[PDB]
Amino acid sequence: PNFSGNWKIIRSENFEELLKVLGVNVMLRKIAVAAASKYAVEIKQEGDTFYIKVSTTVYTTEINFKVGEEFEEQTVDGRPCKSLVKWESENKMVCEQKLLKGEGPKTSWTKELTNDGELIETMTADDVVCTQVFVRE
Ligand SMILES: *C/C=C(C)/C=C/C=C(C)/C=C/C1=C(C)CCCC1(C)C
Repeated sequence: PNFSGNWKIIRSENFEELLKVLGVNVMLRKIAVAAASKYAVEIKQEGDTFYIKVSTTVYTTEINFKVGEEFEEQTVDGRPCKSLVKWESENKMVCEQKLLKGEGPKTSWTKELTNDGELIETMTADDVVCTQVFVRE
């Protein structure tokens, strides 16, 4: 596969329900759903090394990892975590997270390249799954 590209969001489902699981109050959940409508992902893949830049209108973050080696990022609601990415198949990776301090719901994410040229990202908290679909810019 090659995940590299500038990806633009075309669909986003269940994001508000994910944030509710994470304890975000109602008004901020709605504002965040609106922000996710400008969600853009820039990926550069070199083998199993990934450089990913995730951004909205006012915020941008970089996530750099190599498949199979632990790294530190943050969960969706912003708590620091230790993460480990593995392949599930040729075109799908899955990341398990574990909080660096304290307790909280079990979180994870996936990225998948479909045969139709889409990028599907999922984010999970407990048993609520958010699905976001992107196309190349
Ligand atoms: C492989 C993809 C990864 C690691 C993406 C992570 C994305 C996020 C933590 C996104 C968070 C967002 C918010 C909390 C509010 C604004 C909209 C998002 C989706 C960018």
